[PDB]
Amino acid sequence: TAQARDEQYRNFLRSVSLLKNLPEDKLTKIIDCLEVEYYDKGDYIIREGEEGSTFFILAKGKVKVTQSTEGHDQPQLIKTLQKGEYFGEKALISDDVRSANIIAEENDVACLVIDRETFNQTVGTFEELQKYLEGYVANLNRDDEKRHAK
Ligand SMILES: Nc1nc2c(ncn2[C@@H]2O[C@@H]3COP(=O)(O)O[C@H]3[C@H]2O)c(=O)[nH]1
Ligand SMILES: [Ca+2]
Ligand SMILES: [Ca+2]
Ligand code: NA
Repeated sequence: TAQARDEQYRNFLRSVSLLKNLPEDKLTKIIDCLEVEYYDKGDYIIREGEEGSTFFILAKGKVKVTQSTEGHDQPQLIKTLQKGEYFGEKALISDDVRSANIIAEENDVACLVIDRETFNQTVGTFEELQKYLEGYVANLNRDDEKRHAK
């Protein structure tokens, strides 16, 4: 049933520390509106420099983050992310183009995709969550500065 499917997504999303304290009604909005995208080894989920207005939660598999830096022809490997982590918030919070590539590291990667309106009405409205992601993005900014991102 729909209710059971919803309960399953609820359990997973509550396991994502970012969403652990979100009010039930906002979590429900995410559950109703999320979409799921699958990727295989090497597929670019996000490309650096592109417009983007969606937020991703990694529901299965691993992805790597690459980014163009000074003195390097090719994007450099910054980190990998795994199930339970997230990405894509920076373009929304900063009102910017995508600031790094996100690349599937293995087959059958699955991301929960949340569009801009849902993000703003859920994650952008719960003050505690917005303030947190802002600290997160500011930290990303400092990291970019350190490695001299192009
Ligand atoms: N700028 C930046 N983005 C990062 C870093 N590590 C992970 N990311 C993620 O990569 C994403 C690329 O798209 P975004 O919308 O710019 O949001 C970014 C972050 O979620 C980092 O060190 N710097
Ligand atoms: Ca699931
Ligand atoms: Ca920028
Ligand atoms: Na994360």
